[PDB]
Amino acid sequence: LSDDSKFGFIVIDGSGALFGTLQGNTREVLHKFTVDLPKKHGRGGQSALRFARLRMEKRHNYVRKVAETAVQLFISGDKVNVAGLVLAGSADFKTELSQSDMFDQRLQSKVLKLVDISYGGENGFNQAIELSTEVL
Repeated sequence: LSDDSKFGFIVIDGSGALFGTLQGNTREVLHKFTVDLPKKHGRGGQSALRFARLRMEKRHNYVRKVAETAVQLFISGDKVNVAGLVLAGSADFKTELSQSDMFDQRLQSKVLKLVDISYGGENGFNQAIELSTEVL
């Protein structure tokens, strides 16, 4: 509406993640990515198809890394780039993303909303904002 301030939006997925933002009734993109999970890529004792399934323990390191990415994305020097935070992910990941031990101490204090995504990033990402455009 008026006097709007920027709010983060976090789309988190295991084999790639999109980090967006919500400002007023408009939407912005900060970064988009694809990240390669475990070391073996079908060249080893571990089966290639099964390898990605095997990782899920590794998802946690990946999530922290994603969380580590959010701080650089949402914090600078001593700056904060968000007026508040919105978390979005599959299988209720965001809900899981809170968890202060992995997530940042600083973001956790910016915890505003958690929503699912229709799918991955962009389209889910656009929908979540429309659905939560007026609460921000």
